[PDB]
Order: sequence, then structure tokens, then C-alpha cells
Amino acid sequence: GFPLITITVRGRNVHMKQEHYMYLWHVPLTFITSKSDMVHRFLLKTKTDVLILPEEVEWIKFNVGMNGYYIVHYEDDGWDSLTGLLKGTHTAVSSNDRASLINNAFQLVSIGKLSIEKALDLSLYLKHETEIMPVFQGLNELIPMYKLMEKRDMNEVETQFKAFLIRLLRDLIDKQTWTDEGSVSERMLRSQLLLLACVHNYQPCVQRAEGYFRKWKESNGNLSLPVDVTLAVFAVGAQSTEGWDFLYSKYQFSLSSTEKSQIEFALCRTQNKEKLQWLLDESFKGDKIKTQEFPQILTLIGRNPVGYPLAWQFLRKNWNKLVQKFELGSSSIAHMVMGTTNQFSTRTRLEEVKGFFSSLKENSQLRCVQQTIETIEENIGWMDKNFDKIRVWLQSEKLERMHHHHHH
Repeated sequence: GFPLITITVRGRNVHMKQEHYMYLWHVPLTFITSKSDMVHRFLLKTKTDVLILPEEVEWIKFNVGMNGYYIVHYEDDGWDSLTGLLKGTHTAVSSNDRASLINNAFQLVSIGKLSIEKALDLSLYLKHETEIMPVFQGLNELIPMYKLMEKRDMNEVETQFKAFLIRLLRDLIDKQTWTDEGSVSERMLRSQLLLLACVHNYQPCVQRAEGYFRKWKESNGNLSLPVDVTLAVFAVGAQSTEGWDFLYSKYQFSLSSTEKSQIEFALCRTQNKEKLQWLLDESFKGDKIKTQEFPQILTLIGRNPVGYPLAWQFLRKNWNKLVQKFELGSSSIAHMVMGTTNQFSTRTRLEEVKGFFSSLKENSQLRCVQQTIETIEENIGWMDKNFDKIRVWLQSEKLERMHHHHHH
């Protein structure tokens, strides 16, 4: 793994600890503070050391001058100080600094040094966030949590989780234009935001999506849709049979591969089980859809909240043919093993997976089988510890917005 730096503030005394998480080096640290101007530097040569600030401070923010991944942990007191800072003047640290805070808080939950409650409390600052990185870093931590819940019996918490997500980003979603203007960033922010809104059934997005789809479809796809809006439009269009079939017709006749890829995604997101089975059957066959696309499709259906048992079944039933087609040690096979199983989080699923792959003999030894089993094992541990916590944190924050003592 990687360097983990623990920062502890004791009045004007800053204590710094280094460890390699998962022995010692000269850690080049930088930091600013609520009093600071510029960036201060400190070379940490020992296990722990202390520097002295000229004045007590309200928050401190460290970086490590290195390429690659590391974590800075500030402990309960320091994580609250940074939380208050992000909720008060988030721009006091840079766009990349805020993505780091988000990433590190949540990874510190998997590690067990920060509670999920504190990390979720940090995530609430996002309601003021506007920059792509912290936003996408937010999505990168939070989505995996409900992907896990989608494969269990947790409909009530999952929907409360998803509405929490949409609430964080709702103002930013309402600000987007349904156009192609802006920088590379703004177009990508737009495009992924509108999609996310529609996947979670945020009505103003969904209904504007349905209107664009209808207009596109009535034109025989002759009207040009803005490109940044098309995944969202396609994804809602594909929710009905008429629109799915229409979209499937166009996939056939299209000579634009970014269209074909957009449509491919939209077709895989339907709730209709017979369509999902068809996509798998036809892509596997290789004539209506290229078999080249099959590992991608299997994976996308593996992630559909309703297609996930079809994907793991299909992989198990057709294994000998999938191997003939793609080859045992291929990246295609590893991608497929991982995308149909790495979001399971129960012992039963784990025994299923171990059962199936240990029953293959010299067809069992693949490293992707060990790596999915590891991740499932982490999933089990993370969900058993955190699900009840998240459940109570969500109901308790929905209650507090209705009434809280600050309302007096």
C-alpha cells in the first residue's frame, strides 16, 4: 500500500506521525493553516516529530510532496475542524485539496480510523460545491456504497441513500444547461450530472429527458441532440419498450461509435429482464452485437440493480464457451469475473463464488478470482460494520431537517 500521515494539533504544537499502511522515510510535508499565508514545509525524518506554530490556529491542512497515493489523517478533532471549514468557506483550500479530503475521509472509514458518521458529515459540504473534482471524488466514494445495497435486501436505506446523494447535488444539477457549451470540464460535469439525476429519477431531469427523447424519436433520430445531454436522454428513453426498441433499431444503422457506445449503455439500463437476457444472448452470439462488446455488456448488466443475477448466472452457465472465445488468462475474462461478483457483500455470495471457481480445476488459479474474493471479503466487513450506522445517520438527518433545536 501507501504512506499514512497522522496530524495531531495540541495548541501551537503540531505532532506528525508517519507509517506505511498495509518502515521510515524522509517525508516532505507541506501545510497551510487558518492563520497562514503561504505554504510551509517540514521534512519529517523520524517516526514522529513536532513543529511549533507562531499562534494557535482553527484548522491545519497538510500535503505530502510526492507522486502517487497517500492519506493524511487528522483524527476526530482535526476532521471536525476541516469539516467546519468546508461548510463555512470551502474555497479556502483548493479544488484538488477538497477532492483529497473527501477521498481520504472515506478511505479512513474502510481502514477504521474515522467513523462513517464523520465522513458522511463531511460529505454534506458538497451542497455548496461547484468544481468537477471534489464532485467526482464525492461520486467515487458514495456510489459504491449503494451498489452494495442494491444486491441486498435494503430497499429502504438504499432509496434514502440515493435521495441523500441527489440532495447534495441538486442545486448544481438545476444550474446545468441542456447544451454543449463550456470547457471540457463543464461539459463533462454537465453530462455526468444530468445522467446521474435521471438514473435516480429526479423528476425535472427525467421529464426534460423524456421530452428530448420523444422529439428525437418522432424525428426518426434526424434532429441533433446536444452531445452532453445524450446519455441522459438515451438512458430515460430506454426505460420503455417502444424507446428501447427504437434505440436498438438505431444502434443497428449507426456509423458513429460514440453513439453506439451511448446507446449500448442505455439499453443495458432497462428494468426489463427479457431485454437484458436478449442483450446477453445476442452479444454472446456475435452477429446482432459484436462479441467484442460482450464483456462490457455483461459487466453493465452485472451492475443493473435488476440484471445483476442474470449476469452472474450467464457467466456461470456459459463459462466453457466464454473461455473458448476470450481465453482463460485474458483481460476480458478477468473483467467479467470481477464485474459480475465484486459488489457482493454476504458470506453466502462469497461461498457461491468460491464454490463456482474452485469447481473449475485447471480452467480456479486465476488471480482475478483471488482479487474478487478479497474485495467481497472487504465488502462483507464494511457492510456488517457500517450498514446499521448509515441507516441510523440517514434517518436521523432526515428528521433534523424537519425539526432541530436550532429551529427554536
